[PDB]
Amino acid sequence: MENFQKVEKIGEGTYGVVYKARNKLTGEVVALKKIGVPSTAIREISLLKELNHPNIVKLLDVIHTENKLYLVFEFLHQDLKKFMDASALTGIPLPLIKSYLFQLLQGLAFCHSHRVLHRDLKPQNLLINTEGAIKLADFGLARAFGVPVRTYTHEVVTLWYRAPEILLGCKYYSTAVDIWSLGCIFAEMVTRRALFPGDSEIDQLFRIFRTLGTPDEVVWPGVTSMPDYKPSFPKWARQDFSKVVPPLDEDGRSLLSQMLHYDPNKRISAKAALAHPFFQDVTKPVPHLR
Ligand SMILES: O=[N+]([O-])c1cccc(/N=C2/N=CCC(c3cccc(Cn4cncn4)c3)=N2)c1
Repeated sequence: MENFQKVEKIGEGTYGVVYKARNKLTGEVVALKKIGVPSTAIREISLLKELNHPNIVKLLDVIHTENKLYLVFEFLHQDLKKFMDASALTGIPLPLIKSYLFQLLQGLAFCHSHRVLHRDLKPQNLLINTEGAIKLADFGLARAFGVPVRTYTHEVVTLWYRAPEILLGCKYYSTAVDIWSLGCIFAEMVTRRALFPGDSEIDQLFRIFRTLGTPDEVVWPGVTSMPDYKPSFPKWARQDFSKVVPPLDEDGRSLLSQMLHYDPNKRISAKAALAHPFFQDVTKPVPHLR
């Protein structure tokens, strides 16, 4: 595209590559995502340009030229995964963790009220600035194309944040999947280890089952009728969160437990999450950004 100077490759997506670039007119610097895109795709993506929220990475333009689609986004200078690697040694303080989870819930509360889900939340698509904001990136991209097993660079698309209804074959899942992803990310920022690092689908499910208990009709009506449910699934006993996310306080474990309910129908909504006591004292710290 003529209108942009690519200034650097910043990343590789499932769908495409990201370059930092400069609007050759506005001189705005933007993140330029390179993915005749089969055209529900176009309609459903061009739509996101009005799904605007402070904790949503602004989608400034879509440009469809030849067999290429560029998505043009406000540039944020880094992602949650690098910031969390940048704080292995100490971890993100708790007050910043809370503020991020709060901001992310606001993002989701908004998308979800407009019936839009992300479906692929993960630290790599949460972008942070130096003013203590965090935003969700890559919406409607999973609806508009479905998520593949490799990326365009043949890289493995991670299952670590994927809700159990999706892993169980559910075709028609809901805004709850994103709450499950955000729960996994919340536990990961507190402990500095991913919570469920599956390396395949059945490994992902079994790491889930090992921590939260193999699900049954007690905890999740309808689950034994799911498409990839098997009676032969080993029966693991649930485990106490106090062990899973120390040192989260009671209010944060209580909220985590609700974002991780097996039954998407019981899993706390974003709206409800925003009201939980864990946020009574939430403040917006400044990240240490390097
Ligand atoms: O993960 N990054 O490429 C990355 C690193 C550092 C800064 C970055 N800045 C932005 N700013 C706005 C949007 C944006 C972005 C947009 C869509 C998807 C993603 C996630 N992704 C990462 N690689 C491919 N996609 C990031 N990145 C991105």
